[PDB]
Amino acid sequence: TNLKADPEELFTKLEKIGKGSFGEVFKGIDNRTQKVVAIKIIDLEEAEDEIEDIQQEITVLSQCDSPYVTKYYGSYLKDTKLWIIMEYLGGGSALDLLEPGPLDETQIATILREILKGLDYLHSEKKIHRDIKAANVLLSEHGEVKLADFGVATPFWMAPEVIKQSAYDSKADIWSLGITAIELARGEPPHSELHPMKVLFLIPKNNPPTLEGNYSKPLKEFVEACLNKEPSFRPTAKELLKHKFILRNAKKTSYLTELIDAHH
Amino acid sequence: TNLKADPEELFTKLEKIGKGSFGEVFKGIDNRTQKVVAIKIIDLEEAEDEIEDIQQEITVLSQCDSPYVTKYYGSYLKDTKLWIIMEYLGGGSALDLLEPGPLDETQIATILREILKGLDYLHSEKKIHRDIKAANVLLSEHGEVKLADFGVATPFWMAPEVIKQYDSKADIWSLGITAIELARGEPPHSELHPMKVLFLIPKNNPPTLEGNYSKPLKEFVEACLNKEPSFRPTAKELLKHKFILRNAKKTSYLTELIDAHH
Ligand SMILES: Cc1cccc(-c2ccc(-c3cc4cnc(NC(CO)CO)nc4n(CCCCN)c3=O)c(Cl)c2)n1
Ligand SMILES: Cc1cccc(-c2ccc(-c3cc4cnc(NC(CO)CO)nc4n(CCCCN)c3=O)c(Cl)c2)n1
Repeated sequence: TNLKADPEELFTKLEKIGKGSFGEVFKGIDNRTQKVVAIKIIDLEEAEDEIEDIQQEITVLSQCDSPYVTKYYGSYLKDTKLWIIMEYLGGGSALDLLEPGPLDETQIATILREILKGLDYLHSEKKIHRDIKAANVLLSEHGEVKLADFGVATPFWMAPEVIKQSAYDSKADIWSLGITAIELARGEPPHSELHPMKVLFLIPKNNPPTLEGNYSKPLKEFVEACLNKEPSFRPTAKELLKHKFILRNAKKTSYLTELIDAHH
Repeated sequence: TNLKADPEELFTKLEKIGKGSFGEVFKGIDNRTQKVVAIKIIDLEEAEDEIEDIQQEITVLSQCDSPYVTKYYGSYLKDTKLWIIMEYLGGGSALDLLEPGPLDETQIATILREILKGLDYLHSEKKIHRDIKAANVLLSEHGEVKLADFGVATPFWMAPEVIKQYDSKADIWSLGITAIELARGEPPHSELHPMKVLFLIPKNNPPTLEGNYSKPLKEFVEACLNKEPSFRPTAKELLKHKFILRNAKKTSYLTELIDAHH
C-alpha cells in the first residue's frame, strides 16, 4: 500500500460499477497508460473490524500472477480512504450471463475450463480461492475468464467440510466448482429456494446434489465428480481439465463474445 | 549442399520437434562440433514443384548473418532426401507462448522489439522476410528472439499491396498484424474463409487493436497498419516508439514465460 502518491492524481474515477465487498467499485482510467482499471474505495474510518480481512485479500491477490486471476495493481491511502486498483474486465460476470435463460453446454464447458485453469494455478501455488461461484467469475469483453473476490480464510456454494468448520484444502474449491457448474446450467445453486440457515445443516446431512434435467451424461458426471461428500475423492483441477465433458464441449474463449455482447 | 558426406553419420537426431514446411524437423547434434542443431529433412520426390521455393529460402537464409535471424549451417542431399541444418532454439515459437495464457504488454513489447531488430537487419540488407507472424518467431531457452521461415517471392498477415501487387513496408504491416496476434491470440478475420480475407484486406479500413490495451500499444499497431505502404515507419523508427521504450525489457525476462510453456 502506497501512502505518498495521490490516487486522485494517478487515476480518473468514472462510473460506479456496484456495491462491492466493504466499499464501492468504480471503472477508472490509469492516467499514465490510459488503460481502464477497476477501483475499489473503502472508507477505513467506517469499516474498522473488517480491516484484517481486507489486508488478507490484498496479500493473496498481490502474491498471484496468472492470466486467470484478476491482476492487483496496488493500493493507496488518501485521508481515511483506501483505494484498491485492480484489472478491469469489461464483459461482466458469469452470473450476469445467466440472466436471460440458459447457457448451452458449449458455453458451460468453455467457462468451466477457464475457471479450472485458474484453480489449477492457485492450487499449484498452495492457495485456495474459497468463494468460487458465478458472481466471482469475471469476463473480459473478448471472452477471457478470470477469478475474482477470494473468500475470507451465504452457504450455497460451501463444501460440507467447510460448513462443519473442519480443516479443508483445495478440494473445497472443487466442490464449489461443482455447485458453480450446476449454477451455470440452472441459473442458481442447489437449495436456492431454502433459507440459508436451513441449507447450513442440509449440506453436511444430505446426499450431495446432482444435476437434474436434459443434460449430456458427461456434464452430469462432471458435477458428480466434483460433488463428493468425501473431499479426498474429488479430482484435482488438472484432472478435471481432461474430463470428457470439458474436452468434448469447450471451445475457444473468443466465442463467448457473442454471449457477452448479448448482455451488454 | 553436400553430396559426399553422409548426414546420418554427421548428425544424431534427438527428437522430432514437429512437422515443418515440406518436411519433418528434428532437434539433433552435429557430431563433429558437438552442438545442438535443428534438422529439416525434405523428400525431393514427394515435394516436387515446391523445390524452387525451398531453394529460394535456402539462398536467403544463407545470406543472413545476424543474431536476430536463425543461422543456416548448410544442407546435405542423401538419395532423394535433403537435410537442412539450422540453429536450434529451445524455447518454442511466439505462437506457442500464446498457449498457456494471455501475453501482457511487457511480454509483447519485448518480443516486438527483438522482431524489429531482425527486420531492421533484413531491410538494411535489402531483404524482405515476407512471412512475419507469431509462428515464425522463435525463442531460445534464454529468451533470445529470432526470425525463421522466410516467405518466398493463408492471407491473414498479408499487406493489402501484397494481395494486389511491394517492399520492406509489407513486413511492417505484417508486424502490425503480429502485434494484434500477440495481444489477442490471433490475427484479424481469424474466423473467415481465406478467400473472403483476400478481398477484405484491400477493401476495408485497416485493422485496429480493440480492447483494454494501453494507448501506446494501440498507436504502435495503427502506425504499422496504414493502407498506404509508404506511410508505414521503418523498423528503425519503430524501435523508438513510446510503446517499445516504455514497456520492453531485457530478453532474459521472457524465460519465465518460456518455462511456463514447459
Ligand atoms: C476487499 C478487497 C481486497 C482486495 C481486493 C479487492 C477487490 C476485489 C474485486 C474488485 C473488482 C474488480 C472488478 C473488475 N472488473 C469488473 N467489471 C465487471 C463487473 O461485472 C464488468 O463491469 N468488476 C469488478 N468488480 C465488481 C464486480 C465484483 C463481482 N464479484 C470488483 O469488485 C476490486 Cl476493484 C477489488 N477487495
Ligand atoms: C524450406 C526451407 C528452406 C530452408 C530452410 C528451411 C528451414 C526452416 C525452418 C527450420 C526450423 C528451425 C527450428 C529451430 N528451432 C525450433 N525449435 C523451437 C520451435 O518450437 C522449439 O522446439 N524449431 C525449428 N523449426 C520448427 C518450428 C518452425 C515454426 N514455423 C523449424 O522448422 C529449419 Cl530446420 C529449416 N526450410
